[PDB]
Amino acid sequence: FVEMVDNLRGKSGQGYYVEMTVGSPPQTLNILVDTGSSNFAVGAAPHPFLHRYYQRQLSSTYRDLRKGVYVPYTQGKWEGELGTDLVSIPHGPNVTVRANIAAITESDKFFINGSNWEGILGLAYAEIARPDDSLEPFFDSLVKQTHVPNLFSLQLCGSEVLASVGGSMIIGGIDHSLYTGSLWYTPIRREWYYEVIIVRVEINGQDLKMDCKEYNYDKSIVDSGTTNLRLPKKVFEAAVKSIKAASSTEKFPDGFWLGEQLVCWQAGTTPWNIFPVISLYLMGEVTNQSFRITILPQQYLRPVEDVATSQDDCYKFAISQSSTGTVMGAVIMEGFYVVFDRARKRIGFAVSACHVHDEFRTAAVEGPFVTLDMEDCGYNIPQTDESRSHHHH
Ligand SMILES: C[C@]12CCCO[C@@H]1[C@]1(COC(N)=N1)c1cc(-c3cccnc3F)ccc1O2
Ligand code: NI
Repeated sequence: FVEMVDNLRGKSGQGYYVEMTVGSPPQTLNILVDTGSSNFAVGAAPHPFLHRYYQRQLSSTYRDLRKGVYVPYTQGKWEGELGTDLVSIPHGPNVTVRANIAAITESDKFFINGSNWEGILGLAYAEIARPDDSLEPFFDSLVKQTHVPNLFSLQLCGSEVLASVGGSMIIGGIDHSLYTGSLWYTPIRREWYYEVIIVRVEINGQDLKMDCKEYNYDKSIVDSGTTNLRLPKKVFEAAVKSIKAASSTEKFPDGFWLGEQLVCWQAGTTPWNIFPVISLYLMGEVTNQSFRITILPQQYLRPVEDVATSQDDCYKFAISQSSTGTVMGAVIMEGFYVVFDRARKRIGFAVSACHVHDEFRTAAVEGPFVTLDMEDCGYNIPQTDESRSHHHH
């Protein structure tokens, strides 16, 4: 999969994107790679943050579906018109498919100034597609229309402009050059988000000792479309307390722990060793087994270059509170080669050949850990009448 290696780009904290083409003749757009959503949607009208957009009128193969779509979220929305057109990934498989495309005609706090992407590729399942689960997601169409295996894998690699990032999205396979050591699999609990189960959390080798359901309240997901490691309120509080205690030689402002303020050291003198490793134990394929993924401060402290002090190394704390469960975002994924094995309903982790580390510690993937009579760590989201009333024909 040499032709697919190094096909992702982006700016730190602003998402990873892949080049895609839409229409006939092909119109190139940069598309956010998002395992936390399920729509393929592209800017299709002028916007202050867009240099270019999908021009449906220029495409001989465009078909209007005569249906609108409206997608609200916390402090924003995108909306537009549904259609289909021919889509390819220039640095991906040598195939062209007819996919659903949402042509974004209006948005609020969707596009990001300077992110260099013009659309979003939702790689998650139909259950969370808008307007409903009958709108076939891109990857489903790709698999159904081509001989491409039902699997993709992601290797995300972490003064006036933000830092450039790179990575690989390998579609239809696993590239052995992108990882070292063992590849460990956790089950996809349910096909909507890429939902997984965390059975144990340690901070510098010390167990948080919480009821494991707390780790997955109200879900845990693997999400390339979220920058941070996001943790449920109670878990976040325990983690922050433990990390503060380890790094206690340094007294940072409250703003730092909230992700609202940078902390700096003189260039090259960052005391990495005062910050603890964080281990998340994920449910194994075998009932009473787990494996752990371990990340370093190099992953959860994000570099941000400061104009006012360019001779310092400055960092943002990239673990944040969630009210919608654990989110294993770019902070987690940058440690690892992550295999989204849809065919076998499982997610694989191995140490990334590109992860940032030092001479003392490394991001790790280790197992098995067996637990006699393992508890159920999964949370069952209370069923609303809304959800219950839906028929699924
Ligand atoms: C809010 C939605 C539209 C509705 C569905 O969720 C989308 C979301 C939020 O979380 C994920 N997984 N994708 C999303 C993430 C980013 C982003 C921003 C910064 C860095 N990386 C990114 F992916 C930008 C836009 C965006 O749009
Ligand atoms: Ni019915």
